[PDB]
Amino acid sequence: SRAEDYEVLYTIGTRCQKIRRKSDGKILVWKELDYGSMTEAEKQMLVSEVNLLRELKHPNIVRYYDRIIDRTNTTLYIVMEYCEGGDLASVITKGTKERQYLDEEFVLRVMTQLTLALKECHRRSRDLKPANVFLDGKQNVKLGDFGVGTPYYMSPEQMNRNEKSDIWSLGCLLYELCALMPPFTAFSQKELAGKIREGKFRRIPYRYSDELNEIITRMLNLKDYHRPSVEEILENPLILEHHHHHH
Ligand SMILES: CCc1ccsc1-c1cnc(N)c([C@H]2CC[C@H](C(=O)O)CC2)n1
Ligand SMILES: [Cl-]
Ligand SMILES: [Cl-]
Repeated sequence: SRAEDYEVLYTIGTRCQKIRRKSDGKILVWKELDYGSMTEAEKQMLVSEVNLLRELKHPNIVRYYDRIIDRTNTTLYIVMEYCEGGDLASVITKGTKERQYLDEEFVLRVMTQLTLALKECHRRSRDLKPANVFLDGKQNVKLGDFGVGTPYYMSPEQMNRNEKSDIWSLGCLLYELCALMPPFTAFSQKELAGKIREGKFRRIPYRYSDELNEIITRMLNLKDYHRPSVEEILENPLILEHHHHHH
């Protein structure tokens, strides 16, 4: 459609902005992309890429609504859902500061809702990292598209040379949610690789049940074939109706 149909309220991060649709005042978000300096090839990839985004409809995946071309300032806007809770990275960062651990109930919601997101991605065949996981205003958890640093979540196989690879990464993410730090830490990737191949890490804090520790521990198995599948994860007695998405 057209940018004039929306009013920017303010910038979230750098560009992403919270916006209001004029027709009904609905609160949304858009992402600004300046293609002015792109080749025709880069733009064709962009077109198809954006095309695959409109296809994905799922409660646990950030919903995209529209693409908007402003050829005058060579900007493409991708209009999406507003997730008022922000991203999971900030939640973990915050926890670290106030030295306050997250509730097991929140960890179970994230496990449940991200596992369902993964199942969808696999079916239709995204980076499983805290910075790419978003919270809305009704306790729902949503996977985003994006989709120098140390690769904390790289799996043993995807580090030598797989859907069980996603399970490892989810393990790393839930582990980091609980402990406020990743299972494996190191100053260089080589040292990191060293620690991963060993497959050893601390138990998540004792405030968390043995059942939660067990499942996260399984996801962190060195053998992908010992890691639980999406199906096996959701059969876990920990996971209850209220841990799923609600409108
Ligand atoms: C409180 C708003 C906030 C703070 C940190 S992130 C964030 C927010 C809120 N709603 C959103 N829809 C999003 C995005 C960012 C861009 C993203 C992507 O790269 O595709 C989708 C989710 N962030
Ligand atoms: Cl602490
Ligand atoms: Cl501990």
